Amino acid sequence: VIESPVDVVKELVENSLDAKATKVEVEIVKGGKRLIRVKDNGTGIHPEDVEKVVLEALYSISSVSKFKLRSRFFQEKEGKEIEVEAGNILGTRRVGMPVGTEVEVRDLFFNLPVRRKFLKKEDTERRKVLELIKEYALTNPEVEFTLFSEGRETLKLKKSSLKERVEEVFQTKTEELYAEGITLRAFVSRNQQGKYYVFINKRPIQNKNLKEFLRKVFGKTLVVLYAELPPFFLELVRELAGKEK
Ligand SMILES: Nc1ncnc2c1ncn2[C@@H]1O[C@H](COP(=O)(O)OP(=O)(O)CP(=O)(O)O)[C@@H](O)[C@H]1O
Ligand SMILES: [Mg+2]
Repeated sequence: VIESPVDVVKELVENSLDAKATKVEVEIVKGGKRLIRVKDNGTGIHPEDVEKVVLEALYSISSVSKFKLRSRFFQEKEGKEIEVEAGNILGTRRVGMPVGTEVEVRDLFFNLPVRRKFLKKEDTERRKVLELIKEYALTNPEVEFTLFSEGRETLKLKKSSLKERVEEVFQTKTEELYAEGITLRAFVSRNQQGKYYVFINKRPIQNKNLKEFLRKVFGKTLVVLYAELPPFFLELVRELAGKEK
């Protein structure tokens, strides 16, 4: 589950979206090797449940870091903070905060020196996190996402339509394409540096068989393909590639 800082971000941002956050703020320092912080405005965790959820994903994260989670439940005036180091609860505290949850993961794998030493360079880890937040942004257009890395605001995306969200992410104008129990919706831009993104139902799909086929029927083309299927095609993708101008 947790091999590097991007895995941590993934789990925290999933938790935020699970909690109906409309704003998710991510901050990384030293590529996430020093700090990973994820803050959301979702419904929070009741004080009675804060100690439980550390012990699943949070337990596995808290076991390999210096870990704080603070949360204010939508029904409570104050929040509660739990502090954990390598699985060992150091204590809890009442904290003033906004409704929502904020998790801080520091010194990832400090207890596992070889694993820390073999982590990729800061800039490599940074890009993985950037790509992951883009991925989440592309399927959550109603959600605001911000990314700070080494104190710079690297990504800021406000709530918008889906087409507006695509164009903000890829910094380009797209044409929207649609086809047909299968439904396909794609945003393409033809000049670019080819990039081929595939989402099936709501999830990002990395398959090499589909990508190279998108490169085949579409152009250096940006293709962002949202596919919906029943609990399980390529000729419909070829049909889709025939609608542009
Ligand atoms: N940002 C957040 N907002 C609200 N609740 C949160 C939260 N982060 C964690 N939680 C609560 O903590 C619980 C445990 O989170 P954790 O990620 O460890 O397990 P999970 O229930 O999400 C299953 P998994 O992550 O393995 O799919 C969640 O079920 C949720 O109740
Ligand atoms: Mg989770």
